[PDB]
Amino acid sequence: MYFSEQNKMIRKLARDFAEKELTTEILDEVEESGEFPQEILDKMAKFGFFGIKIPKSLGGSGGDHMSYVICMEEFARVSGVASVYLSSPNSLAGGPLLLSGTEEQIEKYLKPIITGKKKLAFALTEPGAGSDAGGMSTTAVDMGDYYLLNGRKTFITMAPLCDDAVIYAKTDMSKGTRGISAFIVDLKSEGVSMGKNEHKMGLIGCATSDIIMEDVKVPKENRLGEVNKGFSNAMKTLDVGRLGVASQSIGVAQGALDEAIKYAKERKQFGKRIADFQAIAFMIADMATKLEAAKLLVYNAASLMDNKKNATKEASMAKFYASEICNEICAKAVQIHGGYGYIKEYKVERMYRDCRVFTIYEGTSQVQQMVISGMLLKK
Amino acid sequence: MYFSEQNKMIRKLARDFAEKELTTEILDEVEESGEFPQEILDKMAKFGFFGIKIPKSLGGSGGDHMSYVICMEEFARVSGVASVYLSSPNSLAGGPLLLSGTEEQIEKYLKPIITGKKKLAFALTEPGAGSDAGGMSTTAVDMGDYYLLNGRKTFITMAPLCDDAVIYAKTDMSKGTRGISAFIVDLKSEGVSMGKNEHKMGLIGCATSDIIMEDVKVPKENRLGEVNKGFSNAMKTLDVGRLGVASQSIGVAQGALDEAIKYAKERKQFGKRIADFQAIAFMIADMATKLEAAKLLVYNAASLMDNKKNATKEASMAKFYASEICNEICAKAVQIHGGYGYIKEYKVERMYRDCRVFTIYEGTSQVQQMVISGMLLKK
Amino acid sequence: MYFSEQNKMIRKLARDFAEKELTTEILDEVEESGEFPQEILDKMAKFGFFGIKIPKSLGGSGGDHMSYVICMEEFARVSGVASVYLSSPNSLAGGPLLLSGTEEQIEKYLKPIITGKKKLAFALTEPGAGSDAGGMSTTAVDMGDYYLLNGRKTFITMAPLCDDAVIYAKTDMSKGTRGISAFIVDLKSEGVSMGKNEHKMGLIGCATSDIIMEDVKVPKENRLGEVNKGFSNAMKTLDVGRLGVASQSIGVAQGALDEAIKYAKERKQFGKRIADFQAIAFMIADMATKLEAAKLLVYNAASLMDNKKNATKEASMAKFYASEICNEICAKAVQIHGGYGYIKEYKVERMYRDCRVFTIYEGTSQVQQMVISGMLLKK
Amino acid sequence: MYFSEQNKMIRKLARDFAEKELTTEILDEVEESGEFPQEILDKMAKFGFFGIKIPKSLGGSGGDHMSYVICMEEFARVSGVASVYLSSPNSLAGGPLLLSGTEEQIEKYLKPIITGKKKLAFALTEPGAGSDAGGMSTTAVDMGDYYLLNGRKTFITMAPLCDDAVIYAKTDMSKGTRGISAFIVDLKSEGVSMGKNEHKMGLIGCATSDIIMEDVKVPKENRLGEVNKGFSNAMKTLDVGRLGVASQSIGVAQGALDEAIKYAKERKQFGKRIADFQAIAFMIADMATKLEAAKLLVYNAASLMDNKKNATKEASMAKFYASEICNEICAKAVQIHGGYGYIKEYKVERMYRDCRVFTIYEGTSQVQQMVISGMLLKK
Ligand SMILES: Cc1cc2nc3c(=O)[nH]c(=O)nc-3n(C[C@H](O)[C@H](O)[C@H](O)COP(=O)(O)OP(=O)(O)OC[C@H]3O[C@@H](n4cnc5c(N)ncnc54)[C@H](O)[C@@H]3O)c2cc1C
Ligand SMILES: Cc1cc2nc3c(=O)[nH]c(=O)nc-3n(C[C@H](O)[C@H](O)[C@H](O)COP(=O)(O)OP(=O)(O)OC[C@H]3O[C@@H](n4cnc5c(N)ncnc54)[C@H](O)[C@@H]3O)c2cc1C
Ligand SMILES: Cc1cc2nc3c(=O)[nH]c(=O)nc-3n(C[C@H](O)[C@H](O)[C@H](O)COP(=O)(O)OP(=O)(O)OC[C@H]3O[C@@H](n4cnc5c(N)ncnc54)[C@H](O)[C@@H]3O)c2cc1C
Ligand SMILES: Cc1cc2nc3c(=O)[nH]c(=O)nc-3n(C[C@H](O)[C@H](O)[C@H](O)COP(=O)(O)OP(=O)(O)OC[C@H]3O[C@@H](n4cnc5c(N)ncnc54)[C@H](O)[C@@H]3O)c2cc1C
Repeated sequence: MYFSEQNKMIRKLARDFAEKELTTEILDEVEESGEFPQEILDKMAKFGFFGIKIPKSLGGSGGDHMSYVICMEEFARVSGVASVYLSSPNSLAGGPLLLSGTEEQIEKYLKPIITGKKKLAFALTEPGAGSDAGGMSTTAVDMGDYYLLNGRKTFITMAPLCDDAVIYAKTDMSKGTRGISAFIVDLKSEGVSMGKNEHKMGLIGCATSDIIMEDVKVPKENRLGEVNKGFSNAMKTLDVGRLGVASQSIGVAQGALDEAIKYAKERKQFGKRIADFQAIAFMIADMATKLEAAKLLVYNAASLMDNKKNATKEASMAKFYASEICNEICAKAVQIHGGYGYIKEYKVERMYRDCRVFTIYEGTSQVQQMVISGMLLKK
Repeated sequence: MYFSEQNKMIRKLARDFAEKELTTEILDEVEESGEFPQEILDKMAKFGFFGIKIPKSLGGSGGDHMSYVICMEEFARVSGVASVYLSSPNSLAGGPLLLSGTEEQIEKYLKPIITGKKKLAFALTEPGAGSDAGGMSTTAVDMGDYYLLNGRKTFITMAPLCDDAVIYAKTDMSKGTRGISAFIVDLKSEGVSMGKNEHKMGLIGCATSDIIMEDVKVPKENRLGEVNKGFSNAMKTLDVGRLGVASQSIGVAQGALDEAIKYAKERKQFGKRIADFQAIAFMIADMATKLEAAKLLVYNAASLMDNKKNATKEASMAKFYASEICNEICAKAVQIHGGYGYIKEYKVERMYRDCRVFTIYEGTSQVQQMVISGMLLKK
Repeated sequence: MYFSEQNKMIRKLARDFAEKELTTEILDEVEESGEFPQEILDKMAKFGFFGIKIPKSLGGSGGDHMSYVICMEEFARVSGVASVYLSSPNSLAGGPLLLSGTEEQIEKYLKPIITGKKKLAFALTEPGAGSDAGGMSTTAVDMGDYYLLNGRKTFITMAPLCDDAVIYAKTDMSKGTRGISAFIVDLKSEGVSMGKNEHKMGLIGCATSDIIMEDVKVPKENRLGEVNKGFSNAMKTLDVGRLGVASQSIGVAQGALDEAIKYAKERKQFGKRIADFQAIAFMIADMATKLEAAKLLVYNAASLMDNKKNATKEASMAKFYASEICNEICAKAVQIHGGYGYIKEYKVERMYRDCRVFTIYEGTSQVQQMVISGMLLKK
Repeated sequence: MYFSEQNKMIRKLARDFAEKELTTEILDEVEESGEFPQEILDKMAKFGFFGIKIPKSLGGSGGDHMSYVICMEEFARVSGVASVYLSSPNSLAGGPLLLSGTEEQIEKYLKPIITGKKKLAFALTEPGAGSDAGGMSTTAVDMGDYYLLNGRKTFITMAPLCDDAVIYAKTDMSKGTRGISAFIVDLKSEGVSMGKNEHKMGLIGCATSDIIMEDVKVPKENRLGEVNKGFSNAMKTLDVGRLGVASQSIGVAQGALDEAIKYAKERKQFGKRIADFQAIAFMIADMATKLEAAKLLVYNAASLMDNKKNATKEASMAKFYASEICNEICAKAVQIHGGYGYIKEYKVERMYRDCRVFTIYEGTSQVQQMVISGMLLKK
């Protein structure tokens, strides 16, 4: 779109930073030892990347959505897992706090994660409930002085590293999608237990496991907003989160392309260089135009959010198209690198593996199509 | 992108107009009798659609590029051939006049075509020179009091209806791309003769033939700008023209989609309506998201032109992606209509046929990829 | 696959024939005047092309299914409409006779159409019943000595040229798919009336209209096989018909490819010939490998039919994949021809238009996917 | 095609075998410890899988090419790395021996690898010479009683496990593609040294490194056939090898599809089971029809080889189309599994990673297109 002069500066910051602090030496160590260095996280919160769109009124940074997408893109370009550690407090953890949270809860909960002292997990997915989050099975019972919960959450990002976790349980089992409340649970409490870290294909550096809740008591003073609102809470958080996922799609995309034209300029085979063979140069073109076309897709979505019009469709398109053509791009970049793009030392293979969940998690491409077509066909 | 409040009004105008004046009854008669009604052309120039981006300083309308794209889109949606009769004086005829034309030439030539009295053909393509316009063969010789030309131009839109035609001939046969001048030729003069109207697949209502030049003398006072500049003249006209072609791609696209979701809402087969079958609804989604993604592509290109930064890449992407996904869309719309979308009474078949040149003319998709990749790979 | 030496001979015949009798001069007149020359049909039946798979036991020709596909392919390469006039008596007309017809019915009905004296239309589709042929609305009532019918059929190939027509009507309206009988109706009789010839996009030379039935009485002696088997009758004819449609898919494909590499060898741009630009040569490759891959798909289906195992899935895959990649091929061939491929004199545009229905009629690609997936997931 | 009854039996054997000996427990340990169990290789040679197409005349097994593809497919379905350990002695090692090797050389070299005592690496690729194998830089000098070599080979499968290696060096540096001889070098000799094992994305269990030659002297008695024929030797081995690669393409495809429809039958969302949502069932269909279409592509190529006509194009199409649509399939299968398909315990992710090299090695898809188009346009 068009970038505000402050957002151009932020772009400059996230560039020099993400490029400078995420060295080859480190990122290799993250894949081998699935542990992101706490020192870097602290370093990020110190300059506020953990607080981009939250305003100074609550002790944030006072940026706009476009600044969140800009930082998301420019980070994810260099490393995927970095992006994961970035989106959580900006969007998935700091979302429902920012919407359905009393002033006390925000004082005791949000500012810690913006400054990097506390870590917060957004926990919705169950073994029986994936795309159909409305078909949850975790229960939440009102006992008066506290709430009692009994359930199980799979695929919970960062959870073993998290201190509290926003967990969605079914309060009114009859109302279904109308009867879900949202609670803040201290993961250190009773009954709560974690599953094994899951061995995933990519995005290695951030642990991901199950949250098991066994007769865990949660005080009433730690419930998110109104009772039976939890579902709308999670949707309206999910829109900005999906903007996040499309944002990292576009990041790692632009990156794998940059590595693409670099290798294609440098490698020679028939006396010509690779990039002077028509098949390749056209292929580069094709990738470039999709990437831009759709950069414009997602930029537009975020600008809508910033000007307060509903972005529920526009974001869904952004996540869908961005992640899909990201995968197409990542693959093609392998193919330009040729054989060498299959060895782990060439950065393009880590990308190719990373960019695959992008079409699954945060709502599959199918769920995206369901939202969009369902929005265009109502009569 | 974001639309200026005047451009929203223009959108309203071109909508009510194109919708109101291009009735089924007429458009059917245009396909049967390959003749667009002069009365409608006059009607268009009377409200200035023939003069959108040319400023009031020269007797134009004072709009911006985004207003040219808006009108191009909203017209082309309803009828392709209408768009053709629209882009000519706005972009292809009024371009080189606006750039490399003396004040006298513009007084005697441009204002007529803005008011619809004169018609001007942009003639570059030869039988031997297509994508490679630099390999022209029409010659132009300096005799002192006039220029003498000898050549032949194929595929010249509107030419039998045109009064003068901007014709590019080779002056310095040795310089090639560096030695091409541009001349204004009265088509009524000596030696000049026209070929047969070509029977094309779609875009029926506008005649298209060869311009044959046989020892035709042209006065020196009718040359475009400097000698041997003609080529750069034609390129810099071609950028805004390509914006035009992408503009009509996006128009007829949005239209065939609108007909798409309409038929899919109305038709019933298994008791359900068509649109409630998952394959279709998802298909609608896919088409919609590409179309928007890329609407954002071309809107962005035009905004760049309006703010004076070079749009030579951005436009090329716009023409490429827009026309290609337009064809994909047009086809899919046939497939939703099912059998009925194969009969001429259903508007979708005229679209499907129209939208096919979009990837060929104004520079093929291959030439587009050549420009783009060649721009990204220079080292 | 591997062709039996007699089938190679048949390939030679249909090649030299279709090439020699279907000249450019004729086919243009067929497009302009939507009338195929009766003299050519007679000429075809005289050498037996009207009777390929019907055996000499009934006075047919004694070929195998692979011989029907061979003639279908080699004809369709040269002209689409020829194929339409070819498949009808081989598959669509001679099918239900061959399954559920007594020897008398075959004596009075089939031999005429094998020798080209009579013409038979296969009429199933209604305005309300397309893909869902089971939701028919045409009725058939038992009066003892004859049946009484009241309904309406759209999109009936060749019908205004046909002497009798196999019409599927609902006898037991409650049984639905289980309660449909098939009757032979002489179109010259009472009540029978035709709709307008439909103006279709391509495949021009064969009329196609509605068959309107208003209290038309039909004798019992003209019913297909047992009562209420008709639906399975029509399905099992539809399988070999679908083999037909894939056959012409593969035909027009080979043609448009042959024009593709021919034009690409002959035309030169920028000094090189077209075919020496890497993009084109690769494009040719891509079309070729798909085409072959899937030629092998369809040859195999027909060979299965010849060795008597059920070919109901395999044919469905053949029709689906063959028709879709046929369209992709046809388009790409236009794009190689460049601008010239948009004028009707270049054969590639007639192909491009013909090959479009291929994915709709004889069961859409969607119906194909429904059949195939429904066949693979039953456990 | 149509399988000879002995080849159906062989299909049964390789199925029950690959299924019974390659258990989940083992294959996980192979990924973790990049070492395939020697006990299994011995077990395979004991039943002759190491000698499929080599005939009993030389102490082989007497199968046909179709039997090599059958075992390749049915093995690769279950595990990719198994296939790698399978194709080497059948095609890549036993190829050049079979063409340009004297009976003594075959006595001392081939029978060991058919019985699994010795291992032979096919070493052609250099760091400067990939697709352009003709631009080699390894040298071979004639000293009379032996040859002296100095060069370097990257990406040599199985090399650290191999006892001898067929190495292609340039003898006449001026003749280029016409001046390459092929030699057998015992890897335990002098000068010979190995590079590091390369960390590849998938196909983990088989080591792959550089073969470094530093003034290694090789006796004349170990040269392949006539001098300077070696290149055509290596090409004509590469054709059957490419048939191999397409064979495993088709294998891992069938596997990932089988996991696809299995998971899609068992998993239920929103109340329905996965497979009863139209998008999925159609997706399954699409993968299936392509897979079959092209299974037929490759079966046919191998049958041609068995009946002795040149299969150089047909195999190239088979490798190209087979590997590409294999990747498309593998990915889509991930997407059906949803989130769970991104964790290593679900077999589909190992497939997805394995099937990626398939389009690069044994000649890239680009080299395939170059061969195919170059074969179709020569006139
Ligand atoms: C797991 C594995 C095992 C291997 N085993 C063996 C083995 O046993 N023996 C062996 O000899 N090799 C082996 N190789 C090497 C492999 O076969 C080759 O590397 C392969 O041919 C590609 O080589 P390259 O990457 O150097 O090609 P590069 O030339 O480096 O790649 C160029 C890229 O651009 C494309 N390209 C190349 N030339 C052109 C052109 N003129 N026009 C357009 N596009 C072009 C290609 O498609 C490719 O994508 C193995 C590789 C791997 C990954
Ligand atoms: C040139 C021509 C010749 C013909 N000749 C004959 C002939 O000789 N005999 C004859 O009987 N018919 C004939 N037909 C009719 C043709 O075979 C049928 O119309 C065809 O089956 C499609 O019918 P329809 O358009 O009504 O389908 P519609 O149902 O009107 O179309 C529905 C559309 O949505 C899709 N769709 C349908 N149901 C579903 C679903 N449940 N889920 C998802 N998607 C769905 C379909 O793919 C299709 O694109 C002819 C048609 C043409 C164009
Ligand atoms: C309706 C219509 C209106 C037109 N109006 C005008 C007009 O007003 N003015 C005008 O000047 N022209 C006009 N044209 C012509 C059109 O602009 C030209 O045809 C177009 O620029 C391409 O020329 P060509 O068709 O001759 O392409 P050709 O070059 O003849 O065709 C070459 C083909 O191969 C590809 N190709 C070409 N060069 C290369 C390369 N180097 N590498 C790889 N692939 C390549 C192209 O994609 C194309 O498919 C019109 C055409 C049509 C159909
Ligand atoms: C790295 C990672 C991190 C994650 N982090 C989180 C997290 O922080 N919080 C969280 O809540 N979840 C998280 N998840 C889980 C993820 O959000 C869910 O998996 C996702 O929402 C989809 O759920 P599912 O994978 O179970 O899909 P499933 O529903 O189990 O899979 C169904 C499959 O079929 C398709 N499908 C589903 N429903 C339909 C339908 N109605 N019609 C047609 N097709 C359909 C889908 O595309 C999908 O491919 C994470 C997952 C991963 C891999």
